[PDB]
Amino acid sequence: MFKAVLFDLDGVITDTAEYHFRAWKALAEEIGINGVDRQFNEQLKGVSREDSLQKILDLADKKVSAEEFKELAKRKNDNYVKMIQDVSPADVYPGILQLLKDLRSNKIKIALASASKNGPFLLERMNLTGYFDAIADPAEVAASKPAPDIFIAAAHAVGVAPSESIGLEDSQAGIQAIKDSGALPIGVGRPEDLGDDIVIVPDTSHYTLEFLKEVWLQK
Ligand SMILES: [Mg+2]
Repeated sequence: MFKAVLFDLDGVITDTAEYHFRAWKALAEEIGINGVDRQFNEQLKGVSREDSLQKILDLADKKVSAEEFKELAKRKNDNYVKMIQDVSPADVYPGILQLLKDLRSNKIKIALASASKNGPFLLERMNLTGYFDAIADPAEVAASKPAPDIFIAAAHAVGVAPSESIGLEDSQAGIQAIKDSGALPIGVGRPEDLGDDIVIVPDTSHYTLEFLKEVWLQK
């Protein structure tokens, strides 16, 4: 049987995407650039703060100083950090709390493998800290998803090999990272997005200890 479950945060435990979008739209409004809508925002997911700001500046072909660029990026993040002050246990996705309770009682390690620089803060605010045996520090990983580094780090931090672990993710990049770590991915979402070759559930209410055990045995 598997020995650990490696969780991403956004799209698995809770939603951070909505707050990122609001922080970028607020910032875009302040400097008078139109076109930062949820459709545009798809081009911001999975990219660096700097690269996302550059994409928003390209909308208006706006140039800034290196100093102003750094300030705008910082403002966006300060805005983001203010908005996530609202996060509570009410924002934990369906099934996730009960899953973490069952894993813990069954002595299965729990690690976060998130690029969130606020993962620890966000787990405290949702009252989940007590379930996690490790959080992989994204500032200490050389390469982002779809590179496996952060899933490897999360597994090593709880004393297992990725080969002994299940990884939970909703993103193409995330599923590819889990697969290349040697962990077994279980996707949440749509086969059209995440591939036909892995087990996928429509939503997190299906991520149960019993379902995870069935998947591991079946391959
Ligand atoms: Mg995700």
